[PDB]
Amino acid sequence: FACKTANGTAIPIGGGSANVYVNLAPVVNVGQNLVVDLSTQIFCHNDYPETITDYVTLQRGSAYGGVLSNFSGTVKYSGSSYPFPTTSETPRVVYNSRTDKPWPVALYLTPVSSAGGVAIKAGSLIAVLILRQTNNYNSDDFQFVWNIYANNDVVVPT
Ligand SMILES: Cc1nc(-c2cnccn2)sc1C(=O)c1cnc(N[C@H]2O[C@H](CO)[C@@H](O)[C@H](O)[C@@H]2O)s1
Ligand code: NI
Repeated sequence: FACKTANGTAIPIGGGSANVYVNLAPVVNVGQNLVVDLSTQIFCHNDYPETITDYVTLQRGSAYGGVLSNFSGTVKYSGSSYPFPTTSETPRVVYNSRTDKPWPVALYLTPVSSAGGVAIKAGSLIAVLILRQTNNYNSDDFQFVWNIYANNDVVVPT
């Protein structure tokens, strides 16, 4: 079991960390959503499904810099939403195949009314999300730590 970003950053078997750079809508209005759909950028696969079945949770998610201070919101993980920053490990997702399969985590962030100026600086860390992979076969428990960075800039217009 390993994972890769869209543009080819790779976290190997056993876990590790990676940076993932994402494009954001340039304007979000107070009352509207800024979506971060990592399921278009983070992909995983079972490396021997013949015998093994891999289980994947979002162990933990945390907000940094801009999103940490001008935004509230949730994280949708497999059809269901949860508070973000996270308060609890999410349910398991089953990684079936040797075929690359999206990590289906997306953030929905709304700006607080005091969000004025540039809410998120470009090139800043906005989120860290810890992918935790166990299985049905041995005692393996590995964290795949993704550091989410912003490409462009987002402003919230007064
Ligand atoms: C499980 C297994 N049986 C093999 C076999 C069976 N019969 C005759 C010859 N050989 S080879 C064989 C194997 O190749 C393995 C392939 N990956 C293995 N472990 C890694 O991948 C698993 C599946 O994604 C993860 O759940 C685990 O955490 C770790 O990352 S063991
Ligand atoms: Ni592989």
